[PDB]
Amino acid sequence: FACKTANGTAIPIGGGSANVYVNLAPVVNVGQNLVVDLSTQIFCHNDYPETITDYVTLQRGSAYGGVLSNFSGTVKYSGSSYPFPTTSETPRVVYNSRTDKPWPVALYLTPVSSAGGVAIKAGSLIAVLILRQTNNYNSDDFQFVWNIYANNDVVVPT
Ligand SMILES: CC(=O)c1cnc(N[C@H]2O[C@H](CO)[C@@H](O)[C@H](O)[C@@H]2O)s1
Repeated sequence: FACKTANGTAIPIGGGSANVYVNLAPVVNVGQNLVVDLSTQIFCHNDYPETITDYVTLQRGSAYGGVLSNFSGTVKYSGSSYPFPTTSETPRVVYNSRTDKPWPVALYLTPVSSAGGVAIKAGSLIAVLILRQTNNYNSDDFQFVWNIYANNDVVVPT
């Protein structure tokens, strides 16, 4: 089991860390969602599906910088909604193919009423998301840590 980003940055068997740089809608009004769709950015696969079934959760999601201070967050994992920053590990999604499959995570970030002006700064860390991978075969329990960075400033109009 291993994963990669849309630009080919890999985290190999056994886990590890990678940075993911995302373009963000540059203007987001109070009452709208800023959507960070990681399912187009992070992909994973099973290396031995003949024998092993892989299980994958979002173990934790943490907010940083302007997302921590200026937004109210929800994460969707395989379509189901949970608070972000997270309060529990999600259910498991099965990976049973060598073909790359999206990691089905998206963040929905809506401005808090006090937000105004530059609410996220270009180049800043906005989230750390931990993918936890286990299987039905041995004791492997690995973390794939995704550090999510903003490519651009985001303004909440005033
Ligand atoms: C041939 C053989 O013994 C093995 C091949 N890969 C192994 N193991 C690797 O791939 C598995 C399937 O994605 C994962 O469950 C393991 O955690 C590990 O990533 S053991």
